[PDB]
Amino acid sequence: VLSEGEWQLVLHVWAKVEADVAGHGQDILIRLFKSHPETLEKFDRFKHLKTEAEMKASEDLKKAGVTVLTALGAILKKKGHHEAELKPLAQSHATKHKIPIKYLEFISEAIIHVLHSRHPGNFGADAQGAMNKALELFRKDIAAKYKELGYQG
Repeated sequence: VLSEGEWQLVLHVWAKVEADVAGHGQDILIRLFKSHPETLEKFDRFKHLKTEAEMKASEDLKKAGVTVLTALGAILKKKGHHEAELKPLAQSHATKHKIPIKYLEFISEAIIHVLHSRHPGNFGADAQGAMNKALELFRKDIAAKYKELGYQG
């Protein structure tokens, strides 16, 4: 369970993300697909992308990044009261997309890496700890839903 102070560290960095969600999404997805290339195999619309330059040039990838970060942002703004938002996401990621918890860990890593790089003003140690706790909560709750849905994750 996060504190309000922890939530405020999360939401204060998120506010900067929201200056340019699309740009942050490109950096985060490039980081994920570079660090864990296997994750790209899950995407029929993206698995062909060969290089960072191709990724940066993909209007579809840019749109996807906006989608992902906006969904995550809506979850974070619930400050842990995100049962409603997690239902459809868990169901789709468990049943249609088949996304293991390990891969959710990988994108969490990618998010933290990019925020640390772009936002040293709002992403010191305490803020990073807060964001790691928020993302751990997200993954813990998703994994519990996966189990309910019949997916081991």
